Amino acid sequence: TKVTLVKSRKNEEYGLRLASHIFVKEISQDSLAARDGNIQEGDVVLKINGTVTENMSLTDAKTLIERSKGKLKMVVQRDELE
Amino acid sequence: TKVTLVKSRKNEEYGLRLASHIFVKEISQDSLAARDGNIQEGDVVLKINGTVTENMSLTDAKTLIERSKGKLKMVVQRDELE
Repeated sequence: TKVTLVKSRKNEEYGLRLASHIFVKEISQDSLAARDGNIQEGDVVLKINGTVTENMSLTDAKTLIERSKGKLKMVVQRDELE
Repeated sequence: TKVTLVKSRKNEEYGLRLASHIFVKEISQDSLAARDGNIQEGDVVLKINGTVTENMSLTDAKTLIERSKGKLKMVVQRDELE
């Protein structure tokens, strides 16, 4: 689907609420994720260490992983209707 | 699905590739989007005026709209799956 708008015809902005999500691009081999068997390639993360990770910058997500002294918590989504 | 990792071994890290996506939280009434009838609540935007916005920061998305002075052509990913 292609979305085409015209910010000239009418004197007004697009007025569209833009947001962002977080997911796992991939997983490294011989890592904690591979051993844990929880994080999968393409997994969508919503919370980390008991904190929401929506509308945040990709950089911030990296920090949450650094803040973790030992145990890292990550809440991902699985149910998406069928 | 709750993911819980436990970092202990010095030669063993999480090794999880983190990424981010972009979507539309909502659309303002009497706006270009509503008038055009292309953008919908929950639309996952991949590109903007010929520029991919994946793995970027929510802030950058705000800038893209600022530079888009005129017609905005974005590409959303859909498959009749809600």
